[PDB]
Amino acid sequence: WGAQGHRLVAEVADARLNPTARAEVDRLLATEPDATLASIAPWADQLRAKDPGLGRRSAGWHYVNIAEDNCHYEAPKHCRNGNCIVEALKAQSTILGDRSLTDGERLQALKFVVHLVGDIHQPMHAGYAHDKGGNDFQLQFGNRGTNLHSLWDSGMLNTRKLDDAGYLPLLQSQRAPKLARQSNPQRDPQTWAEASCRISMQAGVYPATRKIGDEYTERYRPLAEAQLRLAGENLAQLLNRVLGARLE
Ligand SMILES: Nc1ccn([C@@H]2O[C@H](COP(=O)(O)O)[C@@H](O)[C@H]2O)c(=O)n1
Ligand SMILES: [Zn+2]
Ligand SMILES: [Zn+2]
Ligand SMILES: [Zn+2]
Repeated sequence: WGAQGHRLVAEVADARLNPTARAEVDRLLATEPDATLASIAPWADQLRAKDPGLGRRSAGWHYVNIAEDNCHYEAPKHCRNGNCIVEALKAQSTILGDRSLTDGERLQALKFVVHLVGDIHQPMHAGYAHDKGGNDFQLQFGNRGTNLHSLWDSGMLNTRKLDDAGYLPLLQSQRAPKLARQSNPQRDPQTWAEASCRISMQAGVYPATRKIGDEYTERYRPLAEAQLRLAGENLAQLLNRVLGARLE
């Protein structure tokens, strides 16, 4: 997603935190003055843009292109050295849950987990290697050029012309999505990447015309918005599992 989609995922999640996970999240955020779950949600994209070390190393962690394999993820094929969103989200979830680590180390893992639960729910982040997740699929949206990747990251969301205070209660108003009964931090990333890939392959998501506008927005903006709400509920369930339990 763009920066607003990332913040909205975090905002949906923050409201659903159990008291134990909320206390631990606030403890980690407090190590970075005035940080919130929303303000850190875009951080991994600015790290990618600005840090020639970890930023360059982590660029692959934002996606996994599995549509040419009909949305059947296989790590040795799509992800050999672990540089894809499925393996990165698994590892950063393990690091976040590691109570032996410093609050600074665990905040860094929280920043990756908040971002990548957002990205793994963006259909074009699990799409075709051929066109780099739609980045190479140029199209005209209204009287402006864009690409299919950007259209899903932010183009359709921007048509609401809402700041987060306007957009968040619209996402919260939707019918509740059906979640898995429990978070499995090691298995759910693959399930989520596959589900996002199946949306990228749905009839009409790749349009049959170079020029699109209101009809595309009317059909697919609700799907993008359903995916933000789903991402937020899935992020809260993950944080509630990873940070929410200690007894026994
Ligand atoms: N042409 C582009 C495309 C994306 N971007 C950045 O990448 C972000 C999206 O990253 P993800 O695809 O990982 O979500 C945008 O919010 C923006 O900051 C950019 O800065 N210039
Ligand atoms: Zn994103
Ligand atoms: Zn993107
Ligand atoms: Zn990203």
